[PDB]
Amino acid sequence: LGIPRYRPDKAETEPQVGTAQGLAWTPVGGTLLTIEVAAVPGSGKLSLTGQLGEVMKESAQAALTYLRAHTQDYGLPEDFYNKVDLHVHVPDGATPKDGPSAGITMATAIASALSRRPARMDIAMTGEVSLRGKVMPIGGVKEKLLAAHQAGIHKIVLPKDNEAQLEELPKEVLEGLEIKLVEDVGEVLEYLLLPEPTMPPVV
Amino acid sequence: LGIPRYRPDKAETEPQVGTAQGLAWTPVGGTLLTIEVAAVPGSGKLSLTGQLGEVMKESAQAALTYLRAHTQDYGLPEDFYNKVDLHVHVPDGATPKDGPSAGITMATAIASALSRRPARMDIAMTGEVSLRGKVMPIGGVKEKLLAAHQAGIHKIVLPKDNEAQLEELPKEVLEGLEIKLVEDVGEVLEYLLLPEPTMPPVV
Ligand SMILES: *[B]([O])([O])[C]([C]C1=[C][C]=[C][C]=[C]1)[N]C(=O)[C]([C]C1=[C][C]=[C][C]=[C]1)[N]C(=O)C1=[C]N=[C][C]=N1
Ligand SMILES: *[B]([O])([O])[C]([C]C1=[C][C]=[C][C]=[C]1)[N]C(=O)[C]([C]C1=[C][C]=[C][C]=[C]1)[N]C(=O)C1=[C]N=[C][C]=N1
Repeated sequence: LGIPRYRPDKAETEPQVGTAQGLAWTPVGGTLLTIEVAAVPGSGKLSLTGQLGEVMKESAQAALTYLRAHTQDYGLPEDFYNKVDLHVHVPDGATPKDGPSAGITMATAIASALSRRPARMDIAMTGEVSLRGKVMPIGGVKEKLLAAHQAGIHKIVLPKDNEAQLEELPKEVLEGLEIKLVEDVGEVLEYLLLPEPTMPPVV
Repeated sequence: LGIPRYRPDKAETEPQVGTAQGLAWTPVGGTLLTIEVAAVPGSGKLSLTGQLGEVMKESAQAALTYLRAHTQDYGLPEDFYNKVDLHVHVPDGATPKDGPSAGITMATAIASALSRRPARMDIAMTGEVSLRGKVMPIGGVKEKLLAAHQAGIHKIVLPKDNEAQLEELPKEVLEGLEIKLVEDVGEVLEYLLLPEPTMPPVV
């Protein structure tokens, strides 16, 4: 056949600070999308790069407002709204992405970047977040969970209103996975972030 | 035949502050391109001229956010987000350019311009950058390495994941070149930037 012309996507292992593992629906199956966030000193801004649509940008702003409202439940700095520039980048560039099922993935990445606590990278997430912190049901559960099982991820966070859709999965992938059902984003942040900080916090 | 129609590409020799050599792909063939960055006193702005597309404009901001995050690894001034203005120019002005494959070139040019250390100009380079330093593979490798050989450049910097496309090259070209394979951009910045700045610092 010749030179191998595709690279199979594969799970990461160690916990990263500022990074979270999301799941995406494409018309040729599901894929793993990785969301990464940096928090540098600045004046309070929000760059959103990676060819993102408008629904995804609005979901990132909703996640940031939820974290601005609860700045001492998670150990965030006291005034990051005024001293810290945030940059959300979803690689790769030159591939357009859209949709809101990425709300809790961006919430996890942003809260990991602001308070220097790593995020576990062997748990794939999906779900839509609101401004009170409610996790709302999403679409395309079957393809996303299939492609997460193909790539060696064995733990999922998923909205609680999607357990009706866990009957159309194949039995082989449903025995492989450990589904956690949530209905509130504080459970997600308590389960994903490692308890102890590593980096120096950005002033 | 008369007056020559097409001026050929030429490689520079001397190290220069603020420039870096990049490769590009056209459907006719490869091309050399040069990135230029100026860092003058100002208030923190980012002009991007030369008919750049959106993906290339986002590559520039991802590279700059990376460098704002690691500001004492490379001897950058500790507050350049407030005090300098950057301007990235890609000659020539009339031809539209697009795509994210030139992130490693822009990161080298920006770090050279900010840290006052000249970058080596006998090394062509290419590669997509992400927000935490990981290089991402690119496409169209043989046209670019072919065009860099017949312009007189015998050192390439290439992503690690593009090692598999090096068997498309002819044998004499591959014996001519000296490929260096990278994963992080710290490796690229150590290989390209000379020590010991040769300009007074912008402050
Ligand atoms: B979610 O709404 O089901 C999800 C949003 C998402 C995924 C990953 C990263 C950021 C956001 N949507 C998708 O999977 C979308 C397609 C879509 C969007 C809205 C409604 C229905 C379907 N995925 C993409 O657009 C995509 C696909 N492949 C690569 C990159 N992006
Ligand atoms: B990269 O995306 O492959 C590369 C980035 C680049 C290189 C050199 C100078 C500026 C930018 N771009 C290209 O190779 C593109 C073609 C392309 C675009 C999108 C995806 C893949 C490839 N070509 C140009 O920008 C170009 C080439 N020659 C003259 C003018 N522009």
